[PDB]
Amino acid sequence: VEPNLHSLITSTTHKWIFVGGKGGVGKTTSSCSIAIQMALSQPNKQFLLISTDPAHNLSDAFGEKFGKDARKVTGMNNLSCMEIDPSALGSLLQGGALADLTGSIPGIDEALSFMEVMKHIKRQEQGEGETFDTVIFDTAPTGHTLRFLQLPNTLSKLLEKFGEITNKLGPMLNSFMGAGNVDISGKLNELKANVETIRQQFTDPDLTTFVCVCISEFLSLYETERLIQELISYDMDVNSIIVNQLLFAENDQEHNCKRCQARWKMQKKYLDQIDELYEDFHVVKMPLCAGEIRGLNNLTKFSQFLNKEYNPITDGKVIYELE
Amino acid sequence: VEPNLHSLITSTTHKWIFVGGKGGVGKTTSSCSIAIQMALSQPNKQFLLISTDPAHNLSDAFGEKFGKDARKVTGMNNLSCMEIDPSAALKDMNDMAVSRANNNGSDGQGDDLGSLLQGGALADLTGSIPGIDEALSFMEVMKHIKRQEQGEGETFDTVIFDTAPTGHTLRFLQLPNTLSKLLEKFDISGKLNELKANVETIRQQFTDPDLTTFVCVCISEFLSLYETERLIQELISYDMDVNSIIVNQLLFAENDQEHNCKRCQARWKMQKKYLDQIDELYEDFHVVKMPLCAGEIRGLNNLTKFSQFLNKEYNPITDGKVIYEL
Ligand SMILES: [Cl-]
Ligand SMILES: [Cl-]
Ligand SMILES: [Mg+2]
Ligand SMILES: [Mg+2]
Ligand code: NA
Ligand code: NA
Ligand code: NA
Ligand SMILES: [Zn+2]
Repeated sequence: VEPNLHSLITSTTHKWIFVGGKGGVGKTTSSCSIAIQMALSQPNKQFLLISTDPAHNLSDAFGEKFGKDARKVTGMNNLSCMEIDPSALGSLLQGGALADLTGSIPGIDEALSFMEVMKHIKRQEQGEGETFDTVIFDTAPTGHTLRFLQLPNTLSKLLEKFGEITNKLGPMLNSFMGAGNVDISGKLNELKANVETIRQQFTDPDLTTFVCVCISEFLSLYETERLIQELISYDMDVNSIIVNQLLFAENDQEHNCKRCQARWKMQKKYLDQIDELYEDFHVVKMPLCAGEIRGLNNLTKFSQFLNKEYNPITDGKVIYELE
Repeated sequence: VEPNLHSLITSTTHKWIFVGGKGGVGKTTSSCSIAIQMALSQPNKQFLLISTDPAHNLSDAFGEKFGKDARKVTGMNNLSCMEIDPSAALKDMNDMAVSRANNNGSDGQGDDLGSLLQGGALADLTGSIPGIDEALSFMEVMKHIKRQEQGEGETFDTVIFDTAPTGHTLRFLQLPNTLSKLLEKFDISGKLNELKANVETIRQQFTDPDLTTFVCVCISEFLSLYETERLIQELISYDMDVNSIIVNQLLFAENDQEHNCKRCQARWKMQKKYLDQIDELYEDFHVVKMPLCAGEIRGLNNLTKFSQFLNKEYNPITDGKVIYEL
């Protein structure tokens, strides 16, 4: 199992790529980098990179204004970006009943949010986009955004418990508690149907994968291990971890600084834990750069190391020149 | 609210001080430093620093061999350390309780935790009732302390609990509530009642903000911030007083050095960001900001020099040379 994302970058079967990682972990740089690498490597296919971050992280990363309308990133004719706010008559009753459910039932809020992002995609495609071959999902930093994948099971198990209890005695008691009951069954069952359809593609490892992003630090390893467990319970394919902010301190010409040297001793300790824990994962080890990486130019030079492993002995020049 | 633990260090009211923080966050160094500061500021009192870490963190921190029997740290007149393993001690006591149940087995019964473990019944309920494992484990530590307080004037005035690196140690504080419900349903119930009453007695002191407090330990990074928020919320749910956060491993990079190593400068920039977040989120807390030292900080000498910055705020302009001295 190669310490790179080369097989993903050149894959012609994947249409849905999720990228995620909590805690200032280089996630958005990684999303941008994966999108660039795939677009450069497959110039015949059209790629979309989409974010739901209210901070407009893609606009910040590329240095240009992105929005709800898909726009090509300047310098590419192959990659487009979107930034959408997914948070943004009987329908008022239908919505109010459904709003009450988002707070108490896990997966409903996430389903409605993701259904909205999918609506934005197909709208951009029909209105001369014209069709994206693969979508890179830059996942939100907060929340468990793929939780909707457990919803079809959650709410069918709830319907059976509903079916067991209601059939006790009635219809005296049934009509009393069900008085003024807004049905919302048709709106709920179509949501279940929409998820089950999405699940068919998202649980297919040839069509969909999740790339985890982390740093070589105790709490980030902890967060990564739980992220992977969450994704396994969704039956979502995960075999890629990007480890960012690595110092490779023993290498740099202009050595010294013990603070940095001690920090890399600790990073190396958790790297050995990652190597041992994730033996059959693509664990791609990415160098720290001075500042954050912004602009198409710096993003492509840095992104290359997702495809062919960074070698601190030879590639140091490239990094200390992005700086 | 001052960015130090001065009022805690000089408090003649506190009996139980908990120190905790997960992630390699300087927790052991903070426990030791709190213990040293209190013992130096209150020479007329006797202090116990106790650890429950099987890796023997206090022995490694002081460069002395500590254990089950309380020992004064060399160079100190009024600070002693203990290192025990309550889970391993409970497993041993429980195995014997089960062995006495299977055979025709009597008990000494003259109190207290030994009576709770009868038949091993309470121990195999630890999987269905949260807080039991933690209650019995903490009963083990209280037992060891009371035994160590011999008979004579060898009773400690204040105990500093260096909390274990793993688990939710103080979860037992929720027990009296979860057991009052459970038993509202509902020999075994007799043991549940003895346990509930035991924890309620602890609560009288552990929920008294004058007697008991918890010091959180973190680092200035996103995940450590949210882990600390999580810890704080946990302690609030226990009615544990918590109004102190120690932030370790701070570079203060713009000072001391100058402009050398931009990687440290970049790191310090990120630290300032979350330091600002912490300052605002926890405005009523003592937020104590502690410098990074190149290396460990081990031994009484280095630990007492470092620990002074818990009492009086580290000033990067003034105190940089002290960190170089270590
Ligand atoms: Cl997204
Ligand atoms: Cl997720
Ligand atoms: Mg990020
Ligand atoms: Mg530690
Ligand atoms: Na006996
Ligand atoms: Na302890
Ligand atoms: Na706890
Ligand atoms: Zn440095």
